[PDB]
Amino acid sequence: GAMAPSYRVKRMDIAKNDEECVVNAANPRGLPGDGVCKAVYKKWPESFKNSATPVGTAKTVMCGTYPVIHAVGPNFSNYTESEGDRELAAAYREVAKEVTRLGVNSVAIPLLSTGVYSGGKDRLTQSLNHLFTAMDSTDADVVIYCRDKEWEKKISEAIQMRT
Ligand SMILES: [Cl-]
Ligand SMILES: [Cl-]
Ligand SMILES: [Cl-]
Repeated sequence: GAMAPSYRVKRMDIAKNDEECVVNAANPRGLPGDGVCKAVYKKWPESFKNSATPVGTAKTVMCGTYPVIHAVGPNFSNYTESEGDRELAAAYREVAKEVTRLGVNSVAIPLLSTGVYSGGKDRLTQSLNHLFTAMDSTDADVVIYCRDKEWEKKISEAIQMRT
């Protein structure tokens, strides 16, 4: 584990992360997709062999020895708010189990269900709160990746408030 487990946020492409493993914001079918998923496909295409997995789950596939944890958040266009909330919390719990199993000291993670699966709603606080609920009991250094300047400030504020 990390000597003093922390949370940090960076505004940049997660395909350029400096962590021991990455979480992909995957679709259930293991397709190249869009947004984070397409960037992950371009950087680690080998990790998409048999990566299909249901909503609310995570499946890790190695690219060389680098682990890519495919985490499938719900598409809020299809789920109700209550069911989508439950599946989003479940996807993050599965990410925590995989990060623990892998023995890594750091992980790069995006906010699941905040892009094209958001159903057109701002889900920063909802998604980040489920990320903290799952990851708080792990000892890996967590680095959250985002692309928007206002989101970077809000995520940074949420991390700092708890310290
Ligand atoms: Cl970048
Ligand atoms: Cl998304
Ligand atoms: Cl963002």
